[PDB]
Amino acid sequence: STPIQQLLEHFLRQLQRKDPHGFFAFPVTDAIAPGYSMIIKHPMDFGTMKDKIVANEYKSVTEFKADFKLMCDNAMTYNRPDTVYYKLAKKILHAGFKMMSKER
Amino acid sequence: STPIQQLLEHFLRQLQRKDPHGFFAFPVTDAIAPGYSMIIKHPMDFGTMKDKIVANEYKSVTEFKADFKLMCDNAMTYNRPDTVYYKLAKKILHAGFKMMSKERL
Ligand SMILES: CCC(=O)c1cc(-c2cc(OC)c(Cn3ccnc3)c(OC)c2)c2ccccn12
Ligand SMILES: CCC(=O)c1cc(-c2cc(OC)c(Cn3ccnc3)c(OC)c2)c2ccccn12
Repeated sequence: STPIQQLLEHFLRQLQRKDPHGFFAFPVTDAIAPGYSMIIKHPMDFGTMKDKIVANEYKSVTEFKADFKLMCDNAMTYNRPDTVYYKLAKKILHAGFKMMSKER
Repeated sequence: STPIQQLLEHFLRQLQRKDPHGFFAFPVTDAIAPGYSMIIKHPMDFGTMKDKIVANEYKSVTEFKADFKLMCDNAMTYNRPDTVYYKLAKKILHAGFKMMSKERL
């Protein structure tokens, strides 16, 4: 129940609110996205990021952002620009970096 | 705030709870589903069904079911069986038939 665990849970909820349909909520499977596990080797989702917040695995804000950036980068690498998953990733990426940089 | 509006809102919430990702929450567009407007001429969603519940446009349970059936049928007509949207429609269909069968008491 640390001061960082407070801060990252606050950050996560605010980002999860930008994903109302829950595309970033758990891992993408090959059933719904063919070839995903071959193309993306470092998968990331909000679900996984929450499990790391409970298990206290984030030592800094930057470690949280790193995963956040990875999730969005995976989306913008696997999906074409015309897709909803891509566009959502790009918005959410930009919004997330403004939401948790140079603040107090 | 009628006795039918109570009943249909209860029905709607129970079905909407089976669609956590909200694929049935507003109209499908051709941007996300190519050729949808050519294949499906009578689109229906939970959003539209909620607007009709507020504006009291459902005179009976059967009028509600009719739309419910249309939404699910559109899904099972446009999408292939192996897709997420199909399987979700088929579950939601079956759940509605049990929820609103001839035994409503
Ligand atoms: C953002 C991750 C992404 O690229 C993504 C997410 C989804 C995605 C994720 C989902 O749950 C996390 C779901 C919801 N889902 C998954 C299994 N059953 C429902 C989904 O439904 C169409 C699409 C998806 C689908 C095809 C191609 C890419 N994606
Ligand atoms: C169930 C209706 C259906 O068949 C359906 C719904 C969706 C669908 C609907 C959505 O919003 C109501 C959404 C959510 N969305 C779309 C644009 N911004 C969010 C979605 O996620 C990709 C898929 C879809 C997509 C491709 C092919 C069929 N469908």
